[PDB]
Amino acid sequence: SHMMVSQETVAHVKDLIGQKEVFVAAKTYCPYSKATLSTLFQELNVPKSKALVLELDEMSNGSEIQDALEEISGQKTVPNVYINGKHIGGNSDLETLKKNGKLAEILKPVFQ
Ligand SMILES: *SC[C@H](NC(=O)CC[C@@H](N)C(=O)O)C(=O)NCC(=O)O
Repeated sequence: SHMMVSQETVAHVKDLIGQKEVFVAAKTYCPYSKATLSTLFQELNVPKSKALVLELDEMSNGSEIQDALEEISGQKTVPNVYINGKHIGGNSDLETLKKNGKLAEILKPVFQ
């Protein structure tokens, strides 16, 4: 579908992003996504209750969600991470924020 992704799907994806503090469009096969999930949930202990992780490969409309996410930011890759309104981007971006110390600042409201 790609750029044919509907307003409705895109609106729905925005709703999903807003549903939990931590949003990750993931792919179980994607190493960077496994890294991101590991970082958020294992290393940084983000409670799963505070996250929505969409395994796009496990979703029948996972492709359309990816397309929606691409419309929303331009990002074509997984993982696609949002935290508290912030489009973090992919794993390498998460990594930069982790090292920056900014990820912790971003996550502060999450643990609260
Ligand atoms: S692993 C799947 C792949 N993801 C990336 O190349 C991520 C980019 C990287 N800098 C990061 O997130 O740190 C990908 O999304 N390939 C295309 C697809 O259709 O999924």
